[PDB]
Amino acid sequence: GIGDILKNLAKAAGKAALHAVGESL
Repeated sequence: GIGDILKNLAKAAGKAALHAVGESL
């Protein structure tokens, strides 16, 4: 479903953002 995909993308984006922050150190 389109809605399901959108929700998944949002969650995936958050995890990716966090990983970048850690690697920043």
